[PDB]
Amino acid sequence: GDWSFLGRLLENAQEHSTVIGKVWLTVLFIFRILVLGAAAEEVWGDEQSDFTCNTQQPGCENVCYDRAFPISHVRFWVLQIIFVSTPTLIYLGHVLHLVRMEEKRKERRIAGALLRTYVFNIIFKTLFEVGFIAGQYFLYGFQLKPLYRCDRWPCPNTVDCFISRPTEKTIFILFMLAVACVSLLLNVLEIYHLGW
Amino acid sequence: GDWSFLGRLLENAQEHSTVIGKVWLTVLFIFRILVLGAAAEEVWGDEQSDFTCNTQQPGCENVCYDRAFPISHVRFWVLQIIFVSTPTLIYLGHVLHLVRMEEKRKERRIAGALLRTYVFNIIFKTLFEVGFIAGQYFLYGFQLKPLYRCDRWPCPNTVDCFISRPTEKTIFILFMLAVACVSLLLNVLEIYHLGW
Repeated sequence: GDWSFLGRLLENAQEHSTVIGKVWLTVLFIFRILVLGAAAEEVWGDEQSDFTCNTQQPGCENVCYDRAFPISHVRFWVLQIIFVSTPTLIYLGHVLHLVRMEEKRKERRIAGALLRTYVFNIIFKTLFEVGFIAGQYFLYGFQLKPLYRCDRWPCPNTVDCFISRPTEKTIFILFMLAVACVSLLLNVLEIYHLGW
Repeated sequence: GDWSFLGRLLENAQEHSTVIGKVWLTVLFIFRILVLGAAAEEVWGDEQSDFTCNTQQPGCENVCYDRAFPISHVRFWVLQIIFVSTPTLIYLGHVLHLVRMEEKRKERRIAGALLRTYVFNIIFKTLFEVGFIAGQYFLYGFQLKPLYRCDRWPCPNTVDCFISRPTEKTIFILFMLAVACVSLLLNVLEIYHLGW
């Protein structure tokens, strides 16, 4: 995963952002992207190769892994990172557009319409963070148990399947939840600093 | 299985038995002992070696075979043959005892006490045949289905196990049932010929 281009754009957003916004971006880079690439990806590397079911039925392990893990937590976190970054890019684009328009007018910061877009950016960021949190909760909860009981065809009756690294995965699930909640708190602080 | 000694004693009983009794003994020799040794034993030879369960659990196939087949049909039929033969041996022993006593008295057939023992022999034969029939019914029924579902520990949850030769085994189950019922009819005819 090469996050270079998103990083380069979000550092530009850092130049035009509030101090709390700069903190939020630093959290995104260090506590989400960096952890994901240095720690979590490895943890989940053997998610299917080390997933085992007590059965001689061909195809059962495939369908049972798929049912247990419709989307890997790491993929979900990648999507979450991209969506919570997107409004920042929208605001930065409006910034660059107004700067280029100003340069043109000359040939021939946060107030006004730019402040309205900034605050909308903070709102959409908040809603997307909340949505991904709640989706993670309703899909997986905040804990991975070692045992998964599977009755999906072709599996005969109910089969016992065993997860790879349930405890380490639970640790990182809770870590990423905490980081997301810190991000929400930062957004709320941005909207209370702007309000005040 | 060497039935030589039982055969030699039951042929003696044939010498002292009624014509219907001789038919009964012939049925025992030809349609039970001979079939058991020439056909059924082979059918059941691979009862456990060819019994298969869809599982990776060590020990599950053992416990599941044991639960499905607490006693093999062939062992049950051996026991049945021996018990339905036993009263015949009792009657023959009473016969030989009275003959030896007569020889002694000389030194120094079916009436009297010998007829009472004969009729008791026919009664116990009938009750034992009925008992083994009903036991077979309550234990296995009169049909072996290919699939046996097993939840006995250590088997995880419910496991699918497959029987060896279910249809051939069902054929021989029904054959042996029919032979037993013919034997019962013969006993009833003995008691109606004696009554008349």
